[PDB]
Amino acid sequence: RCELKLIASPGSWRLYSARKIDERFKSYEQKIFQRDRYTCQFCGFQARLYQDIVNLDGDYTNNRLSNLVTACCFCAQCFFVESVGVGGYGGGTLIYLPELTQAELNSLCHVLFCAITNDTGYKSSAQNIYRSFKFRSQIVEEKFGEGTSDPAIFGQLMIDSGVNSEEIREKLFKNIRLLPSRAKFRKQIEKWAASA
Amino acid sequence: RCELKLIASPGSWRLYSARKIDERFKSYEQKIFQRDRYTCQFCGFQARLYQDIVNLDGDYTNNRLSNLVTACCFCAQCFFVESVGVGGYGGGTLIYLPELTQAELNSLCHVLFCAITNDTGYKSSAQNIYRSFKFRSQIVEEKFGEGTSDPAIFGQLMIDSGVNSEEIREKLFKNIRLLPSRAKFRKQIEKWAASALEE
Ligand SMILES: [Zn+2]
Ligand SMILES: [Zn+2]
Repeated sequence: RCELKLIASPGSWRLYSARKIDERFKSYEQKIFQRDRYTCQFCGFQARLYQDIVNLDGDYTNNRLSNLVTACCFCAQCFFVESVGVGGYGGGTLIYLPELTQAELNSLCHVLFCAITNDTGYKSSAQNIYRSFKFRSQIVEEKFGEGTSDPAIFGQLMIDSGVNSEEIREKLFKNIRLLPSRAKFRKQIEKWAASA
Repeated sequence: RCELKLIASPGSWRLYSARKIDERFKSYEQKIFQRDRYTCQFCGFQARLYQDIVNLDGDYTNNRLSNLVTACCFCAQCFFVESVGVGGYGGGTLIYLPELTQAELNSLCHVLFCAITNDTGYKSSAQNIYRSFKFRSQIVEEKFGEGTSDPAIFGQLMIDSGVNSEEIREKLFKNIRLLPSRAKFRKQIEKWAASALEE
């Protein structure tokens, strides 16, 4: 699969949003789901519903097929951390978890949530993990500032303190992951349980 | 819940095993299961099959019901690290995990093996994450000598060194977790993944 990184681009979500509503694109997006078999190119989540498309280069003015790839809503919100929670888009909380990368985290969240709605006895051991990962939101606060566990604030943090190198910006924010909220995605989860 | 902690007791397994094969224990063995609702008191795993009963305080000359708690076999083998692999009991490999407790790693392994047994489209994700933890085994051997990722060797080594107290225990076991091997538990894993369907 491809690579995942927390990105806080300034005015890029405007283009990602304006493109998704632009009906010239609603024919391109039907191609992009099929060329990738409706599978997220980051964690592998495969579902016929509620899939998004993100640019790998970050520039949403270029639209060549080699750039647009499929991504679930858990991974799509990683390209716009500054907007996760703005006007209803996305939902989650930043946590400190070195043991898992971002892709392994999201693909694990799909298994947990699916094993929570489809209560199979494993709903117990699943909630005792999701809340356990949600507990790391305090550690992110004792390391960057009050309320910086909210992705809307942290997005403006890494935007204010401008760091251009994808190397220092990496070592600084190392071991910080975006844990997608179970509540803000209740509709996608339950509809994925049926469509199976 | 309670507090899960890796323990290298001197010979409590020879007592823990000798009790499990006793008829006087099997009588009220059901009461502890009925009390804790067939749920592990360390990682919250619920199942009506292949559950263990351990003593909290590590002493097996005390058997009051207020001490015997229900523990899944993942957490149960953490009270006998020196026996993991001895006599065919349990299985696993010690790894150096930074910020993740044992009770969280155990409950995490349940979810991964349920995605390996019932390959509903998450087997690659479940295997790749499990192999990410089975790699931290070398970090342990780089801090205690060769072959110390094996819990039967690492366990007996620290028994041969005089580790008797409790606060020394927490120091030498700090940020060390016992990752149960999926191969050594396939029988109980499939039994769980099958009897854990919807309705
Ligand atoms: Zn994804
Ligand atoms: Zn347990």
